[PDB]
Amino acid sequence: TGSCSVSAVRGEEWADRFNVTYSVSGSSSWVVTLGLNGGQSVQSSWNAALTGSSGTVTARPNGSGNSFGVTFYKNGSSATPGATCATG
Repeated sequence: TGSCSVSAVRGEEWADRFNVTYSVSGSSSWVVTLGLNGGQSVQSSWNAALTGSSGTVTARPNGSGNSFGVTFYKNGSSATPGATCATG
């Protein structure tokens, strides 16, 4: 019983790539696992550090930001990724 608190909402997108915004309540304990759709990749991010660039990208603590933005390449990907934060 100690999962992280976060939610994935559509974020700022553009055309060939889109950026989603994830809000968090803890942050200091970043350990979410991003589950892309085996195709997109993190092109950039801010308000937090990421670990990986295709498959499982976990967030990391680097200051004090619970909300971080992440870009995702489409190149044929129309599904939005989501941040995981549960124990199971």
